Amino acid sequence: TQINLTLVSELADQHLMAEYRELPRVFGAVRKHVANGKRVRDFKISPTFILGAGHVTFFYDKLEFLRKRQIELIAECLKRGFNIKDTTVQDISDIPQEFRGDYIPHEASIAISQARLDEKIAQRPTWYKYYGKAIYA
Repeated sequence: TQINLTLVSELADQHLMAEYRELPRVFGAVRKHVANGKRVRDFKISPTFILGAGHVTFFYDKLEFLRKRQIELIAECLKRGFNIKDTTVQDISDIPQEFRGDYIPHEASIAISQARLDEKIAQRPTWYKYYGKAIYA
């Protein structure tokens, strides 16, 4: 799965939908972890936002930043007139306070995230739309 740091409102319709669908899976992985007896202390959580290998684990003690972003991904899907059937944030008050930390990206973290979206696009842009328009060349 992938988590972005960019303004959801600038997300290509396809990126908006995928994130929407994927972000929440982070909540379920942590529920699973906590049911096997794992705590934040048991994970290699990078000090800095990354893309490769420990990308998702990076958000394991940042579920509160994820929750607020979920809220934003739903609002942007309705705003565009997408028919999404899940319009409510996930209740994660059941997860121990330790994993529900916030987060605030540095413009340099964000830039990392923008370039990955940006190069996905340019791969084959006829495949991406913004509010169902092909503005990507």
